[PDB]
Amino acid sequence: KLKKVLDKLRLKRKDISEAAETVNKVVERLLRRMQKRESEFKGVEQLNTGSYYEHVKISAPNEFDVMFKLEVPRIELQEYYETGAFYLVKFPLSHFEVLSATKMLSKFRKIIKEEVKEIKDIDVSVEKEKPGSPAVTLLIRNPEEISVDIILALESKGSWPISTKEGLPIQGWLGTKVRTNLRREPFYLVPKNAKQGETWRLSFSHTEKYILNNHGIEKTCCESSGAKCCRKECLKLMKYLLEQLKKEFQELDAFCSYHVKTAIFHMWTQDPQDSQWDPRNLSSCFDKLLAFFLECLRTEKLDHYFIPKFNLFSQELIDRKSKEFLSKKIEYERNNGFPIFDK
Amino acid sequence: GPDKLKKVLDKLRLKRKDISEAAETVNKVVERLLRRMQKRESEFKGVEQLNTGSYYEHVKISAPNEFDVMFKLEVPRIELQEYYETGAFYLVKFNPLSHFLEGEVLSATKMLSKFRKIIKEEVKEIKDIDVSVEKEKPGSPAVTLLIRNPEEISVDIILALESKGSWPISTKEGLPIQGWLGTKVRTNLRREPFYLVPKNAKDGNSFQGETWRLSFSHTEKYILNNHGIEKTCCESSGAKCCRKECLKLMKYLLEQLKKEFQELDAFCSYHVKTAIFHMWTQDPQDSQWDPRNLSSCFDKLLAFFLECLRTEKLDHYFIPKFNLFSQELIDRKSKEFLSKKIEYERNNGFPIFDK
DNA sequence: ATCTGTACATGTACAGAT
DNA sequence: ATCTGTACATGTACAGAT
DNA sequence: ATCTGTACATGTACAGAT
DNA sequence: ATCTGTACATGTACAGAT
Ligand SMILES: Nc1nc2c(ncn2[C@H]2C[C@H](O)[C@@H](COP(=O)(O)OP(=O)(O)OP(=O)(O)O)O2)c(=O)[nH]1
Ligand SMILES: Nc1nc2c(ncn2[C@H]2C[C@H](O)[C@@H](COP(=O)(O)OP(=O)(O)OP(=O)(O)O)O2)c(=O)[nH]1
Ligand SMILES: Nc1ncnc2c1ncn2[C@@H]1O[C@H](COP(=O)(O)OP(=O)(O)OP(=O)(O)O)[C@@H](O)[C@H]1O
Ligand SMILES: Nc1ncnc2c1ncn2[C@@H]1O[C@H](COP(=O)(O)OP(=O)(O)OP(=O)(O)O)[C@@H](O)[C@H]1O
Ligand SMILES: [Mg+2]
Ligand SMILES: [Mg+2]
Ligand SMILES: [Zn+2]
Ligand SMILES: [Zn+2]
Repeated sequence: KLKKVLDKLRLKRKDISEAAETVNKVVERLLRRMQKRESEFKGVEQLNTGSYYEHVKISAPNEFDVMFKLEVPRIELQEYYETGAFYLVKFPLSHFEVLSATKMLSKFRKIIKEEVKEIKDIDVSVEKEKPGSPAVTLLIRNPEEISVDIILALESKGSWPISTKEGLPIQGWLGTKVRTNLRREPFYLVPKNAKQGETWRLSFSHTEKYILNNHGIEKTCCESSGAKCCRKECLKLMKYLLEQLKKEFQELDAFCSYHVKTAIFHMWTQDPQDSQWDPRNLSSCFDKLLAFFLECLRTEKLDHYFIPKFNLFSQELIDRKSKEFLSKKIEYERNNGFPIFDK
Repeated sequence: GPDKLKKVLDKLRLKRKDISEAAETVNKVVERLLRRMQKRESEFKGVEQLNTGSYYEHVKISAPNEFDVMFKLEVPRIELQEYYETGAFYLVKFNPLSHFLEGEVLSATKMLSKFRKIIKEEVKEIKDIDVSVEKEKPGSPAVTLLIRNPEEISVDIILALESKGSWPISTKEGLPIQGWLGTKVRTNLRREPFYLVPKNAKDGNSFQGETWRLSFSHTEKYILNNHGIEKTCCESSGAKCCRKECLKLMKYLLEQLKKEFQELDAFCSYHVKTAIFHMWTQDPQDSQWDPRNLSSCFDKLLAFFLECLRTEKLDHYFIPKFNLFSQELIDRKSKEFLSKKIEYERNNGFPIFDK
């Protein structure tokens, strides 16, 4: 049943091969252009992120997320009044004393659009800009559509901002050494605007990737000399439930896969033992993820996993009516054996 | 008994007062020696410090009176030639190391002799501290310092070559931690450098002064401090295990016996450290080292060790074909002697623990 | 004036002390 | 139970060099 | 600075076994 | 029906060379 759905969602080896080689041609050419032409982003480096590099992309390898990260030393940070995730940056990049996210992104966008016009072997265009968003999105066609988000990022090597001090609550699950080591990694700021044009937002995509590929309380979880768990499969199932619902209902435009990812990070913290995610218990595990997600809807509270005071389900971000609509749609699917999984 | 062994561990536990006093002096001497290696003409310029052994693994027992530190030198143009299929011993082939070269071959005893000479000269300029250099012992790398920081303290300075290439093929089937610490940990550990230290034997055999031996002290240190199958083992939000406690008790059994019986000169603490690495591989679950089962965990370690003695087989954990209990290293008479002494302690309530 | 090897500054796991 | 000294990893300042 | 070579993690695919 | 072993594929870390 759920097993059969996961067979449908599993990517095909041939499809993976053909998408990646086209994606990698385009990204390599873009990363070269940021370097060789003496742009203000010389030194930018590639960091692959998101579901495809975390091995939880479902259905088709048709959406790829790539970070172009740039070290900036002396990056004075001021919290955009009390939001937790949004900051103003202060002190080559002289043409952007506040580093305007909008101004930096636009020049980054301009460069990419120029380089895309010279690619003659791949059918690739730049998607119209979505306001406030941090991405430059590419639309590729090998006959099948593939989109690529190029995400500009500032990389800072100082200790993480104080609003994360209580985040990453992995101590009872991945442990204190893993937590201390992860917080010795840099933190990242991404030109996503708040509601304004100068604000950046923290990104922990690199930390989330590590967690996805090192998710057990036992070191051997899902390795060739350990036992499989069903953590990622539950994430896939929940991503699919939301993807299918978002296709149908325009009322759900405010929801995104990151809400499902955040909710399962909390569930993985609540239920740390690998035996609590036995493959034989896939249905129970999926159902308790559903119940926890519904509890977040009812209480209007889904805290950012790295930034606990930042409520992704606040009234300001998602209207109460949207959350009650999603609650009804999920409650219905749950009570009837998920008919939407058969479409 | 659960409570007998707990009281022994209390006797074994180091005191913070002693730790602080010993380490103040040790760090002063070591730093001064590391700095001297970095100046002017020194062939050892660039050498880096790596703290190793039981004190930095937190399994030193009774007193903080013996510290091990590696002075490691990266060497790039490195070709290795195995010494008679022994797995552990190598010739090194290829520059400040020119005066140690014997046409292509890097001489261990020539390099160690200069290293030792520089150290002895620097120790003579120390006025702060009562510290001298111990008479060289055959079979040992190590320049050993005897510090009389009132109480006696030994510091083994080990000269090491550092190579960043892939580990020598004699290790391909060693480090069998896949069912315990896992494949990602194993791959990450084998991406670290490997180390070569002087063999420095006086056997009179061919290549005597040009043979080196592999050292995995850094890997052992990581394993000691990341020893559980669960990542939270012995952490502040995890459960305590008794793995290190079993190591201390077995170390203590051997030290007490070795103090009394010169018949045991061939045995050393590395033998019990190797044995418990195998035991940790055999019983990988943290629940097989519950602190409530300290007695039986200690007993099963004794029994595994006794079987190694009687069958004359204790494979090096990193180099499986190298047998640390071969007849060529330890006489059958020495093994039967230790076996009876261990059997005796085991069956009469460990009276040697009360001495 | 700028560059850089050396060592201070900061943070916290481990484990003894109280 | 909390308090605390050592070891250690990484970031960053600057005297002396260039 | 840039780039290839190597090793093995993470995956999918499928036949034979269970 | 699931498990197991081999073959096939991409992603990622990092040594060494240029
Ligand atoms: N790697 C990475 N990609 C990000 C990050 N934030 C956003 N992205 C990428 C993938 C997202 O689907 C895409 C759009 O970002 P958002 O959905 O947060 O903002 P947008 O302005 O599109 O509107 P929305 O808030 O969803 O209504 O940009 C981040 O922190 N890291
Ligand atoms: N880092 C490191 N130090 C080592 C190694 N082998 C020996 N040492 C050092 C630290 C020890 O306290 C000291 C012991 O010297 P040896 O192991 O050469 O002793 P030997 O075999 O002569 O006699 P033994 O078996 O101990 O009775 O030398 C090694 O592989 N790595
Ligand atoms: N609202 C957000 N807040 C913070 N980080 C986000 C947000 N949306 C996305 N991200 C980060 O960017 C990554 C890529 O975003 P994207 O929307 O492509 O999701 P994903 O994880 O790749 O999953 P999928 O593409 O399969 O829906 C996320 O995995 C996450 O690290
Ligand atoms: N025979 C050996 N073969 C390989 N490595 C060895 C050998 N003897 C010692 N070593 C390495 O050198 C380190 C220091 O040796 P040493 O004899 O001081 O033991 P130790 O583990 O520090 O314990 P203790 O000093 O308390 O007896 C060991 O921990 C080990 O990594
Ligand atoms: Mg994505
Ligand atoms: Mg020692
Ligand atoms: Zn798993
Ligand atoms: Zn433990």
